[PDB]
Amino acid sequence: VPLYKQIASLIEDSIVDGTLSIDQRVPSTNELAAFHRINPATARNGLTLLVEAGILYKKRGIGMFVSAQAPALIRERRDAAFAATYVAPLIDESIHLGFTRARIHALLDQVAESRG
Amino acid sequence: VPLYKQIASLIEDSIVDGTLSIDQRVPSTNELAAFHRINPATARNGLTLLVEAGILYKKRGIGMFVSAQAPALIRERRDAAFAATYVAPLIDESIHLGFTRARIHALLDQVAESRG
Repeated sequence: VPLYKQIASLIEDSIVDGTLSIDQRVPSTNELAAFHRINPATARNGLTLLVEAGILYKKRGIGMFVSAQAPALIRERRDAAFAATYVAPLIDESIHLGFTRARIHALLDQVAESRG
Repeated sequence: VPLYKQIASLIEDSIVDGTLSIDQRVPSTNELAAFHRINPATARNGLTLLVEAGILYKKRGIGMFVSAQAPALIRERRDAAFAATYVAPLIDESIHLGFTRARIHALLDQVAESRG
């Protein structure tokens, strides 16, 4: 995976679990390039990705801050991803095999019980 | 996949979709080894697998027949397989991410609507 994306994702992890709060200062392009030892240009791409995603915003002369709707946008993108990787395949195969909504729900429940 | 299992599975396909009826004669070990050109011993393993699975039974001097509960046993084994490959992963990840039963059902429904 591209580093600029791993960076962005690492930041997203921290805002998803609360480690980074809304409107809190996030390390700048330079601080990331310094700690992790990557090209300032790749760190800036990471943050730029987030900026355009409405996840971060910049305060002139101060730095980058986490946007107030970032925790929502991110929950959204991760739910969509979860669906695409875990739900879609289940649905397409269920249709293919002619299962009913009730039968899928029952199987879900059965498996859920075997766990615990 | 082992041939003796592909054989067994091919037979199961035909009884699952109705092509082969309960108590109907199924090609014997020798007829399979003849049509498909495999070792009679591997064909016999295929059928033996089915015999022990309660899917087929033999009439002395006549041949092999599909058991009356075979269509049930097979539906059962294939549903269990479907669950293990499509439902289990969804459940474990859903637990891991702390999703609710209602949230999973809603996603299932959403995806199902995007299809069609």
